Amino acid sequence: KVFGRCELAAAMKRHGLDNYRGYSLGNWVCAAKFESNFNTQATNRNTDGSTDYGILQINSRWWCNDGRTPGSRNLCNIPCSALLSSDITASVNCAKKIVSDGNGMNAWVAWRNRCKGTDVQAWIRGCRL
Ligand SMILES: [Cl-]
Ligand SMILES: [Cl-]
Ligand code: NA
Ligand SMILES: [Ru+3]
Repeated sequence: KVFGRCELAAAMKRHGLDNYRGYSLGNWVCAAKFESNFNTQATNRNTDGSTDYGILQINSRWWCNDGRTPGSRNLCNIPCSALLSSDITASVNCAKKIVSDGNGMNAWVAWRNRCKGTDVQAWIRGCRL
């Protein structure tokens, strides 16, 4: 599923991301924009042999099991394929754990390089929430 900008903002709020660990909703939306272009089915292979999955490109090195990432952890306790679903629950639940683990949203390098410090509120501007 490719979400609409406002459609995702709403979905994210419904699923509890708005201000989760102090990160306003626009942060989450901007991160999803640059990680996956709002496509739940986005996958990208990392040079280390891990893969990133879904709307927030969650990595199989630490967070989900894909069965082909040597020496890796599955800290969110899910198959990485659950992160590709048109239902964002597993993505959101896992993102809450990731953002809680110490570095905040800096875990998402596109967030750090492309969203952090910007007018992230523009990403939710106009949306019925
Ligand atoms: Cl594995
Ligand atoms: Cl933080
Ligand atoms: Na893994
Ligand atoms: Ru503004």
